[PDB]
Amino acid sequence: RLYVPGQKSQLFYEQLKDKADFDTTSEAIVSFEDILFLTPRGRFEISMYANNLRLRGQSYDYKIQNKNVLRIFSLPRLDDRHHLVILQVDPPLRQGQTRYPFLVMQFDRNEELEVELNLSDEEYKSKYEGKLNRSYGTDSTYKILSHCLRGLTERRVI
DNA sequence: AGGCCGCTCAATTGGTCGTAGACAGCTCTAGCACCGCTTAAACGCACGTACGCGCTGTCCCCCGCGTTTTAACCTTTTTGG
Repeated sequence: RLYVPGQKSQLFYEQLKDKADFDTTSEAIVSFEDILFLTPRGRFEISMYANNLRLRGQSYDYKIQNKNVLRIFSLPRLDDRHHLVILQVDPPLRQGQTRYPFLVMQFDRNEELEVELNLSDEEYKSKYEGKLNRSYGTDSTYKILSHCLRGLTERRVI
């Protein structure tokens, strides 16, 4: 871990990415924008891939491997206005010195989202048939997210 | 001693008066009620350190438990032929 002061670390990261020749033209299977987390609290974009989950935030990007997701909880809040989706991750996520073994996402129950998966028809049939839907209709965001997480991590939703 | 009459003073009976307060009716203030707009305050959160607390150490003055100090009682024997 490097600390690069000044307004400079983002340009250094871009230049390191170009020179290290990291895998390019990455095709997220599905993205979810503006998800309000509670632990830690932040508006993260969730991009899902075949082997890994990415959390993009204003100050912190996290890459979680699908194997490191131990458990998925889908729990209604007692306010009857919100729904919690909770990920247990091992090893626990780090933000400086603090660790987050649980990621707590908070959805509105009335929030509906329509999402098409970015998959070829051959790859869908061979790998994801009966695990994921090709298109999700206008259903509650937390249900679509919980099903996508179940299909990609092969973990049971509690 | 024991029981009964007289009395005295304080609670209660009897009767008398004046007003305090109940009742009604009226006014109108202010208390509730809502609505819109502003923004400082609250809040959620992150981060770090200082302070509260558990642990170690030292001292007091009680004590258990022991080794040691010193005294008194018992025992044994007093040449050979």
